Amino acid sequence: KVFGRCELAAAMKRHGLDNYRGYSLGNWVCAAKFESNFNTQATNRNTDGSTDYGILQINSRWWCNDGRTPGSRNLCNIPCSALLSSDITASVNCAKKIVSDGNGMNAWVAWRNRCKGTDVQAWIRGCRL
Ligand code: NA
Repeated sequence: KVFGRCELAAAMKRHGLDNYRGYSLGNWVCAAKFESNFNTQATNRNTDGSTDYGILQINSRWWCNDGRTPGSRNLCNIPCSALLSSDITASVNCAKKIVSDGNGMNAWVAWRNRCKGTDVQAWIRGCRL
């Protein structure tokens, strides 16, 4: 599924991401835009042999099992393919564990490089939330 901006804002909010660990909804929408372009099916191979899966490009090195990431963990206890679903429940559930790990949203390098400190509220502008 390729989500609309406000569509994704609405879904993330329903699943309790808005102001989760103090990160306004606009931060989560901004992260998703630069990680996945709002595409639930997005997959990207990392140089270390791990893969990033779904709207928030959750990494097989730590968070989900894909069977092909040697020496990795599955700390969200899901197959990585669960993170490609048109239903974001699993991606949100897992992102809550990632952003709780101690470095907040810096875990998403594209959030640090492209969203951090910016006008993130623009991403939810015009949305009926
Ligand atoms: Na893994």
